[PDB]
Amino acid sequence: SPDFQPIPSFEECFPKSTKEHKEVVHEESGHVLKVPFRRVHLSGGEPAFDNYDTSGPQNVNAHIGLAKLRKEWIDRREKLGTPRYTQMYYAKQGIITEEMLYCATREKLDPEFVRSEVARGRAIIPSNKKHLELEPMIVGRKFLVKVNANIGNSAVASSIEEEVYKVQWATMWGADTIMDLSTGRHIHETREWILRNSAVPVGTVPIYQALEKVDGIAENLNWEVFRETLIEQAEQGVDYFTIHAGVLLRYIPLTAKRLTGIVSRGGSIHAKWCLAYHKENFAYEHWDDILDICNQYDVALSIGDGLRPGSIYDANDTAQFAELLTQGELTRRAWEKDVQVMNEGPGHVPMHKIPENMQKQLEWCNEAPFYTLGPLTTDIAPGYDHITSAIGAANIGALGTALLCYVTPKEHLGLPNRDDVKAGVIAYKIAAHAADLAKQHPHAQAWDDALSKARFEFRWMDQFALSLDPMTAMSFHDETLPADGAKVAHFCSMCGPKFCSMKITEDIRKYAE
Amino acid sequence: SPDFQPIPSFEECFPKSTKEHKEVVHEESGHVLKVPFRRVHLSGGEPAFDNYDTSGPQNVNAHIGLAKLRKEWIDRREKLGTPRYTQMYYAKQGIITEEMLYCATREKLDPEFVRSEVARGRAIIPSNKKHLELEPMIVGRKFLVKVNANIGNSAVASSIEEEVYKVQWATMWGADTIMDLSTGRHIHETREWILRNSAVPVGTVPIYQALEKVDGIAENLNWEVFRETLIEQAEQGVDYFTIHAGVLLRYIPLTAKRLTGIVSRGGSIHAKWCLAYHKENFAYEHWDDILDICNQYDVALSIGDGLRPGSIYDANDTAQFAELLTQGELTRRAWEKDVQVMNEGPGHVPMHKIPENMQKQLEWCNEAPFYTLGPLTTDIAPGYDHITSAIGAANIGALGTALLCYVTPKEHLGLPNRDDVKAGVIAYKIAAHAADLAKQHPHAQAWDDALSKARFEFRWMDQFALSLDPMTAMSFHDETLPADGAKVAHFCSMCGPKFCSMKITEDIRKYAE
Ligand SMILES: Nc1ncnc2c1ncn2[C@@H]1O[C@H](CSCC[C@H](N)C(=O)O)[C@@H](O)[C@H]1O
Ligand SMILES: Nc1ncnc2c1ncn2[C@@H]1O[C@H](CSCC[C@H](N)C(=O)O)[C@@H](O)[C@H]1O
Ligand SMILES: O=P(O)(O)OC[C@H]1O[C@@H](n2ccnc2)[C@H](O)[C@@H]1O
Ligand SMILES: O=P(O)(O)OC[C@H]1O[C@@H](n2ccnc2)[C@H](O)[C@@H]1O
Ligand code: SF4
Ligand code: SF4
Ligand SMILES: [Cl-]
Ligand SMILES: [Cl-]
Ligand SMILES: [Zn+2]
Ligand SMILES: [Zn+2]
Repeated sequence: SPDFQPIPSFEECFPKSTKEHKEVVHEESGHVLKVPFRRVHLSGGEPAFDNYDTSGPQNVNAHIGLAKLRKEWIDRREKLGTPRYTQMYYAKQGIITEEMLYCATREKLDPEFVRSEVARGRAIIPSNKKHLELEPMIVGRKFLVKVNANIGNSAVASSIEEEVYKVQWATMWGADTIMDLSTGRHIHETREWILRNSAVPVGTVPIYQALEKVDGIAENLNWEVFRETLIEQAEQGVDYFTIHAGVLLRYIPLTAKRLTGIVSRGGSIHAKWCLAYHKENFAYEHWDDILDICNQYDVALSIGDGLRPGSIYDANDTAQFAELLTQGELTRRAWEKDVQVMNEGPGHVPMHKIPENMQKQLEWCNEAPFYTLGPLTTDIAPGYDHITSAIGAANIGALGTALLCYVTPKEHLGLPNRDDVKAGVIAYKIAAHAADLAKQHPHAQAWDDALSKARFEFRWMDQFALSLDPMTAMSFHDETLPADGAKVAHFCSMCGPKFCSMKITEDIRKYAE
Repeated sequence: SPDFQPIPSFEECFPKSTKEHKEVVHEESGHVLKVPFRRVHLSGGEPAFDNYDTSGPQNVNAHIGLAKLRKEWIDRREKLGTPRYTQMYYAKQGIITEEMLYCATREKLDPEFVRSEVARGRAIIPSNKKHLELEPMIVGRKFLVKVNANIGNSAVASSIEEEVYKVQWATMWGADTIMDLSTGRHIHETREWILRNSAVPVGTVPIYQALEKVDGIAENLNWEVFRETLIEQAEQGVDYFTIHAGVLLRYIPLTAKRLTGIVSRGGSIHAKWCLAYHKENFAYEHWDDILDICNQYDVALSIGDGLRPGSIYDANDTAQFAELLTQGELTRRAWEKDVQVMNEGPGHVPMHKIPENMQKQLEWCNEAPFYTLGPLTTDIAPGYDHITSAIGAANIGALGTALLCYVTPKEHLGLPNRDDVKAGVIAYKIAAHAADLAKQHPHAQAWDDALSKARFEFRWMDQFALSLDPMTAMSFHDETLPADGAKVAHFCSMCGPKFCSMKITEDIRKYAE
């Protein structure tokens, strides 16, 4: 029994907000779905503003875990009987599942549209039938751009208590998925506590634990070890697996002249094994067997980019695109077995090289959802790689990337702590939303408009309440003007009362009456 | 005599770096120029890495001020005699000045190319002949993307001591220009201390002090008051003036349906005056008289964007582009009198609307340098507008914007302090450099490559030394691994020794021998 400690409350993080749920009925089953959202309560006759909410159920004892909200859905489908358990299988049969309706409601889009996007491979709903605690969400270019937060220990740092805190904290600030990338002690146990306490999808990179199972000797990996690890993780409820099946033996020499070589953790492990034996990647060789596992649980496959560029110098090189071509082949093969797929992308990429990345992925991978690590647009600022990569992530998101893997201020430096997790999630929520606006995604600008209206009207508390991080905005304002009266003042300390342009506009318009 | 206190030393901010100067001779005059740069001293047989340096002369008593390095240049040109004193006038005569050669050396480009860019109006060298302390720099699309830091007091906050600290601090971290936007007490005096202690160009918005001269009553402004303010500021050495001469009477009603109205400080002041009298903007009316002042000192004109959008809702609206059209007219008129010009741009602009901004400016303003405030790509994150705008600034910089006005974490909330100044400069140096890479600017990637080589080779101290903010990178790494031995370890706490991909690549390549 770990010594779990609670994260700050929803109310402390989001003053004037309440957690709400929209109730809808899944017509085929009669199941009632409670789809979460938040409501920001405003002043001055403004209607309350409703926003997305990933924070999940609050104040739940981590020793007990979250309610198993999906239980009746899974039980009913098992009793009906089915050859495959994936959302893509159901979508292709013409079935709108509870998960699809839940996502449609959450996205304010039609359930049939969700079904269509899943059936055609252009969106995924990562939702292992063993992750009963999950509040379903959808990843795809036609939907809100989503953010992943990476957490997990290393052999050098952290603990079970701290990782559970970090999952709850990441989702509080807007993480849409998390991955447990633990490479230290207690891998299985850490992940069990996380899954039972995570309302968002949980991904892993199974080769990390496989390498642990063989005591860090990559040469002792093989398909059988890996297969056992896949089953173990699937049984716990992992919703998606990153698998570097595109790191082919013949692609490894393409990296010999790179400045930063192979920077992918899983990719480097596969490359070492391949070179040791001069054999083809065992995950590639056994792709069909991996698909058979995924079909029984609905584990989505996130096809890794083990040959992603780790420096600006290496961006968009032959190695990177050789792997992308193979990811497309693997994607099409997975779809033949109705397995949900997304593709992992770069990396360190300068801005002028970003469009080529999207163009090639959309074509070669038949519009499967893309999932990028940034990209970082420059190598010059370790300590600020949440900013160097927010630029790339926003750009590639605007071009169609569906899931943005965050990058924290600790990238290239060390394991992120709870503060770094928050900073990364905030930076990535900015990038994702900026991308939603650039895509003219329906109703995305309503958020900006509500905050800007509060800004123009000097409804300061409303402005703070509507923001991504209300207490930061409020505290920053109060550093110079802390008095209650200033929360209704028609200026702040930047310009002062006589130089505030919005107050001058106010008088300008008043005189125009 | 203010109680000036020193900023942290160059050595504390940039370990392993030295300040250096490249000596070149201005052939026409025989004047010897000492053009600053920094040198980062590296290990492992790497050559030292030379980078740009805006920090200026160090450890100089602010009561005494910087050396008047340009004195002999100005004195010689006065003795030769000239009708106009601007770099554009000299460039059009076919003269390569000390300023042009200094900039060429600093940019590693040909002096004739600098002259050509200035003569054609596509670059400016803001360099008032009364700012003798200035180390010349150039702003233009063909050059490194530059960053401006805004400082100054308000009626509500700050002091002379703190503003001088902030100028030295901003330039330490990479600010290429600063503006003294003081709207409180001691405007003249604050600016005098800043100019005498600033090695970078100093800009102002003269209407702010003009409004102060009439006790905050905009209706008591007029050309004469404004003219007196221009002369006062020019005499001190201000290198450029933001003047909102494109805020025309007939454009003001175009803002009536805006969500956030007129958010420009100077623009709102001009609009109030125009509406009060139903008269044309006096700065527009007296444009020719402003040009006559600028020609005697070489003050560059930064044509304001008083109708810039202050919310995503207002982006790229009729008001904004009406003003842009007028900025082009004003630009061409200024060039007829050989006055150097840049144009100010937005603002709050979603990413998909950024290209239109650049396309219109390049055409309508005949490729004059563009100077943007961001743009902010979303309104949702006050407290993090250095990040929301770094995205926009990088994008618009990649498309050709020459000067990026920073935005600090205090934007929309209060007056930035010294910490916020650093944060804004860092974010903007990232955006500017990312833009340099996207433009494939010569030798820009050498910086990224040097840091990435140090990263791959586990030369940790070199990696930190090469970064934008060495002590942040070092401290962050040391939070988990503080021991000296870890500075040569082939891993960090993110992956640990057995999962470090670069170490695995290392072994992979070693085995390949
Ligand atoms: N335990 C953990 N917690 C948080 N992020 C992790 C993590 N383990 C791995 N990651 C993420 O996975 C990455 C792989 S290790 C280094 C990756 C390299 N910088 C690159 O460009 O790809 C880390 O940088 C981090 O982004
Ligand atoms: N004294 C000062 N110190 C630092 N920045 C200042 C400043 N005075 C003005 N500024 C800058 O000038 C801006 C004008 S006031 C508000 C501008 C508004 N947010 C907009 O979108 O245009 C400030 O937001 C800040 O960016
Ligand atoms: O094992 P590697 O380094 O490839 O993966 C590290 C992390 O990076 C994420 N990622 C995303 C895109 N490319 C990589 C991936 O999902 C996992 O979270
Ligand atoms: O008076 P206004 O608000 O226009 O200008 C505020 C600041 O913003 C800068 N700016 C840059 C582009 N548009 C505006 C301008 O140079 C000055 O630093
Ligand atoms: S004083 Fe300036 S920064 Fe503050 S609310 Fe008014 S316009 Fe915005
Ligand atoms: S351990 Fe991981 S994060 Fe640290 S240097 Fe190695 S690859 Fe980079
Ligand atoms: Cl690294
Ligand atoms: Cl504001
Ligand atoms: Zn990296
Ligand atoms: Zn603004």
